[PDB]
Amino acid sequence: PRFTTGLVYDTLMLKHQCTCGSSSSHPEHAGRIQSIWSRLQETGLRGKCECIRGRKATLEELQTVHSEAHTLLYGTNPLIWNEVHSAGAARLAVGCVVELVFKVATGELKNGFAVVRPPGHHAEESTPMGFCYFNSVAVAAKLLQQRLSVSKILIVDWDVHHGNGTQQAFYSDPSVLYMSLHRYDDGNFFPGSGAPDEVGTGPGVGFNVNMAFTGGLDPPMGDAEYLAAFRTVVMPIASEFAPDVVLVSSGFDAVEGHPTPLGGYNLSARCFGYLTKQLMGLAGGRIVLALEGGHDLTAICDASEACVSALLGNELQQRPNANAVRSMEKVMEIHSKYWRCLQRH
Ligand SMILES: Cc1ncc(-c2ccc([C@H](C(=O)NO)c3ccccc3F)cc2)cn1
Ligand code: NA
Ligand SMILES: [Zn+2]
Ligand SMILES: [Zn+2]
Repeated sequence: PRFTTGLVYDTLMLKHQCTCGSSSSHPEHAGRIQSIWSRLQETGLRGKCECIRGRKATLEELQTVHSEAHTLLYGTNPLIWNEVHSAGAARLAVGCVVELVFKVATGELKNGFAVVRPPGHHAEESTPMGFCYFNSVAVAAKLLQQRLSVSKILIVDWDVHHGNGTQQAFYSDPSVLYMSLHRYDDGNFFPGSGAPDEVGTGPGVGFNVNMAFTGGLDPPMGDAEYLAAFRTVVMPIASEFAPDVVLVSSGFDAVEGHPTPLGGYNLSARCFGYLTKQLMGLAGGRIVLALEGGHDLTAICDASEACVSALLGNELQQRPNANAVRSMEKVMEIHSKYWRCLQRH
């Protein structure tokens, strides 16, 4: 298989759909991945990528993160939740991510983008929430640990909501660095978790980084604020950690056009191209992006285009607001205790 960008998609993930078939009444809908896929087709980006076949995760693979009971309950269906197809679709999302992750980790592909639903980052050990059932990215990381002896994994979560599930999965593990940029507003946004002072536990202390933006939408966060977060917090810590593989929980709901509580921020789709490019400089370019949140179809299609374009190696000022500066300072202050690059902050 050609050493280029990988894509994974599967039409059976469209069948995690309520029988009413409405986008309106359920914002995590089939049209999210359908629209991204055709956008990558239309722009000729699919033709420059290796499109790999996906599969269902085994119950055993799901049990690297979730309890047996949870994997039986949402991973099998004897006689939104589609009573026929959701169990299969949720398993497909995990297995598609896993397949792409391994091809990149082994050197078979350069990098990749997983066009998957339902999303994963809110799913805890025994609890689904936020339209997530199994944590696809966490399962893929665990499998890298158990089947490829990957010593250091960076998980970057740039979905605008905190990935409570992923934080839980690796909270005591120093070999996985979980790094979330999210709207936090002192605990008063969705889900409500992800404080800057949650740094990990036991051997994992210092290896959970919550880049929690606080101060609400006054003014709302934008390109300059995320670029500054990347320059002052994300990349210094990510570089010092020196990961062997990068996984990105890539929600696009920070993009302009997501009203609160689905978003509230003013990132441009282009900015995600620039963030992707910055993460590609780590881990010998071994990076996989998996779709998490993001609702508005033009926003997520634009941001996907810019990420996949950046992954292929193509190409395409302002001070950060006082709320953002205060937020970054709170994080740097906490993490000065654990990271040499922030010792003097
Ligand atoms: C009161 C209240 N406020 C917010 C939510 C909520 C927001 C986002 C997601 C989710 C997400 O983005 N998680 O990061 C999502 C949405 C749409 C499409 C896809 C999604 F993943 C799930 C739940 C629930 N309840
Ligand atoms: Na960790
Ligand atoms: Zn319905
Ligand atoms: Zn989200």
